[PDB]
Amino acid sequence: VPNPTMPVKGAGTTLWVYKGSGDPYANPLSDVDWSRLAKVKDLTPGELTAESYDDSYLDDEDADWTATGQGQKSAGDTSFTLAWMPGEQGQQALLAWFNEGDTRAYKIRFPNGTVDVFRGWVSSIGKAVTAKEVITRTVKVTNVGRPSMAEDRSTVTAATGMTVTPASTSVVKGQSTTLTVAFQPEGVTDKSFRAVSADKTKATVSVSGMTITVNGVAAGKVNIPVVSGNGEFAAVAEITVTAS
Amino acid sequence: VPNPTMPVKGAGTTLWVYKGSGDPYANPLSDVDWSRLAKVKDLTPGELTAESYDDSYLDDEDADWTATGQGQKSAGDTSFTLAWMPGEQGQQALLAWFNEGDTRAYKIRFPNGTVDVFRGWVSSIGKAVTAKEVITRTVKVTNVGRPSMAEDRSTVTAATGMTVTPASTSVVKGQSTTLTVAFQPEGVTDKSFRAVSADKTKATVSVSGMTITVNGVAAGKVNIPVVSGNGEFAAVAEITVTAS
Repeated sequence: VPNPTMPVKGAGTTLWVYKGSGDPYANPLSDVDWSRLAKVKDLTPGELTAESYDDSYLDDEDADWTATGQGQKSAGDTSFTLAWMPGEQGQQALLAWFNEGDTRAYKIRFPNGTVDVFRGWVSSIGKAVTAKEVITRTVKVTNVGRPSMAEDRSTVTAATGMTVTPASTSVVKGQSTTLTVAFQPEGVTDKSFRAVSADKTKATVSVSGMTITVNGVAAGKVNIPVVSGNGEFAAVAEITVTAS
Repeated sequence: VPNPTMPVKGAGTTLWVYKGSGDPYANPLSDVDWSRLAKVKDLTPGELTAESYDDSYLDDEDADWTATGQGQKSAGDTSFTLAWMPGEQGQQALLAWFNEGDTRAYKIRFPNGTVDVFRGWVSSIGKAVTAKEVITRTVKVTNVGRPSMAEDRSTVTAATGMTVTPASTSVVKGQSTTLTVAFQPEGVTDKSFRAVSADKTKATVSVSGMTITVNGVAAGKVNIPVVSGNGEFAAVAEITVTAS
C-alpha cells in the first residue's frame, strides 16, 4: 500500500527523537531507541538552503551576466506544534533537550514508508494558551550538519521473514550459551532485533553484534522473547537451567 | 371603554407627526401641534432590539456554557403604507421630512388610549402602482435615541375639568389685560391648552406658560376663545377696548 513513487496525502506523519546511542543515520527504519512525540498539531520540516558564492574575475571576457556558484548549505529550522502534555515522556525529554545545547537526532516518518532523519538543537520553545482550544506546545529545532533525506535510503528490501534457533540446552551457573537468529530473507535485509528475558531472574541475556549470550543465573526454564526492529516479527526461545 | 389592561382589536390606530418646537415626549396625549397622517393602509411599528456583548474571560472557571450580556439597543426602522394623496397637506410635509436629514418626532395612538412616541429620520420613500387598487405610498423611518413607549406612562389623571377667569372689563390703548385659565380638576393635570383671537383687529392674545395677555390694539368689543389640547374643553371670554 505505501508507494514511494506516488504522491501521498500527508496524514499519518510521525515524529521521533533518538533517545539511544550509536549511529541514528544507520538504521532509521527501526523504532528501537526512538521516543515518539505524539499528538502533533502541525509540522514544518526544515528547508535545505545554499549560499551563493561570487565567481567573477577581472580577466573574464564580458561581464554582462552574473556568474555564481553554490556555497555553504545550512539545513536548518524544522518547527512543529503538538498538544501540551507536560507530564509525559518525550515532552519532558524535549525540555531536557532544550536545557542543554545537545545536538540530538530526530526523524520524521512519512505515510509512504520513507524516513527523513535530521540532527539539531532546540532553539525555541513556546506555548499558546487560549480558551475553548487545547493548549499547544511549539518547538523549533535548528539543524546542524548534513541531514539524511529519504532519497538516500532508496533500497528497502522489506525483509518479511526471520527465524530464531536456540541451543535449548541446560546451562550451568557462570556459563554462557549462544543463541542463533536467521535474518536473511534472500540475504539482503534492513532490520535489527532485540532479545529480552521474560523473567529477568533465572537468566541474563545480552544481544550485541548478532551475538546472543544467555547466562543461567538461576535454575529453572527461562523464556527469552526476541522482537525484530520496530516489531514486525518476533519469536520465543526456551533455555533450561540446572542447579548442578 | 378603552381599557389598557385588556387586549385591543387594533382597529383605530393613528399616526401623527410633531411639526413643532418643544418636547413631544412631555405631553404625547395632547394632539396640539401634531399633524395626522390619515388613510393608513397598514403599519409595522419598530422593534426594540438589543445587541449582544461577550463577557467571557480566560481566567473564568469553565467555559461549557456561553456568558453574554446586553449591548447596544438600536430600536428603529418602523414602516407603513398609506393612500397616496400628493396634494394633501401632511404628505408634502412627509416629503419635506425625507428631503433633508431632519430627525423629527412621530407618535402612534392606539385604540386603548395609549401612545407610543418615536423620533427618527425617513430612510425609505416609495410607491406602488397597479390598476384596480388604490395607489399606495410606502414610508420607512429609522428611529434614533430612546423611544417613549406606552408602558412608560401609567397614571393618566384624565383631567375632566377646566374654567376661565377673565378680566372682562375695559382695555386702554397701549395697556394689556390678563386672562387666566383654571386647569385644576382636583389637582393633577396632564393637558395643555391654547387661546386665539376672533378678529385680529380690536385685540390679540399672547399665550405662554399659562399666562394669557390680551392687548386691545383697536377699540371695540371682541371675544377671546380658549381650546384645551385636542379640543375636549373650550371657553369664551369677552374683552372691551376703549378709545380714551
